[PDB]
Amino acid sequence: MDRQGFVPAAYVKKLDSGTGKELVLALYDYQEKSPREVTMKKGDILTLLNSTNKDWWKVEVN
Repeated sequence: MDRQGFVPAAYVKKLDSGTGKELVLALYDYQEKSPREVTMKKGDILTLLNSTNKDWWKVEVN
């Protein structure tokens, strides 16, 4: 169900920090292209796990 992995940083937008975990908005549909990635749909609100790399951000997809 829930899956975790990397998506291209350009394809998500950070939401302002608030209560709990960091969140991003998925700007585009993105099907995972390699096992280390995950799939997202445009408009998904994703938990942001790691944004330390400029190219690849680790997210949770529910």
